[PDB]
Amino acid sequence: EDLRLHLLLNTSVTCNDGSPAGYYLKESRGSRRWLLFLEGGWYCFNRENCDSRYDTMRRLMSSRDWPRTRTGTGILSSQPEENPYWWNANMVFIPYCSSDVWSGASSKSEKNEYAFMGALIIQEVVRELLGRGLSGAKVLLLAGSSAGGTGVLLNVDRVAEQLEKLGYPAIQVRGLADSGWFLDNKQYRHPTEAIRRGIRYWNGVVPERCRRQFQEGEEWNCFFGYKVYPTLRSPVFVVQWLFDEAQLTVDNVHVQEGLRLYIQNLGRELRHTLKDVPASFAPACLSHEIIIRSHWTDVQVKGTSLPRALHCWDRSLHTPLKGCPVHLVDSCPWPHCNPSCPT
Ligand SMILES: O=c1[nH]nc2ccc(Sc3ccc(Cl)c(Cl)c3)nn12
Repeated sequence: EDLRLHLLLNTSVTCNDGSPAGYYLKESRGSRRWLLFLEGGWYCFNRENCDSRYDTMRRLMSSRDWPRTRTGTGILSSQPEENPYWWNANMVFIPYCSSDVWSGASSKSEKNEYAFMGALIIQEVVRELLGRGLSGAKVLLLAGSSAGGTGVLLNVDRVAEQLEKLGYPAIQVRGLADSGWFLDNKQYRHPTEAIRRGIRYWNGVVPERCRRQFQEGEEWNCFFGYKVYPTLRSPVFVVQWLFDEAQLTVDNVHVQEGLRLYIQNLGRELRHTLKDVPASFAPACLSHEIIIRSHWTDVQVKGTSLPRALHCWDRSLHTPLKGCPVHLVDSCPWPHCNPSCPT
């Protein structure tokens, strides 16, 4: 239980119910690497939907019951055996308590039952960390899984801009988006409406260049990785299972020819969206498993693990590298055609 909770000193930056947001921190003095990880957990998009989430998913909406510590696992582990990539980094876990895919900038008020402050939570965590050693960082890697992976795409450039404006131009801000790269595709049997409604409910914010492309009312487009990614300036590494379980759930896939063709086309479409993403890791697996898994080291694409690919990405950011690839997308067309897929 090695990351310690800090509730935000600015108590106006709040979780959904007005309780303070916060972050869990394990410092590694001497390391100039900082990993800020955004937790996932879907979202809620209206009063009634959020009320239900408050009853049975309250930790995603409130800090009142948070534990004082959390153990870092996977990419947040400090043990080299568990985390070959960044075991010596300063570790930050930012709990998801805003239910807004990290996009919100609205307070609880006379007219708002809930606060949706995800974008402000990230900014305030960054600001408070600067006084705790982040001012000396060389790399700030903003990582996240699921809704937190989409949150990386929505926020990485805003963090880069925030640090520049605060006077820290030497800190290199980068993103790692895990399991947050979705397709606005046709369902197999019959989400974009929910995001469209959520955005209005949350006063949700999207990256400026993407906003300017899609214009008013169409900001939901920027929640889809393949549309927002090309607009981003910060280096972003994309991790995405080709057959992500949450993608299949929203596609209402739970094998006959029609479903076989559907699943094969989904993998082909996902692979196509990653062709021009030079730092990516996309195994041909059906999984919801994420990079804070203790066994995240086990999967390989073309013989290269994700910790290796991330290390090669670090080297690339110091012309492709001999034996150290960064673009790793499976080409085989069916779940678990990669033998290293999670069981
Ligand atoms: O936290 C988890 N686990 N699985 C999922 C799936 C989607 C989401 S939020 C989201 C993100 C992007 C898009 Cl384009 C849309 Cl429509 C919704 N969060 N999430």
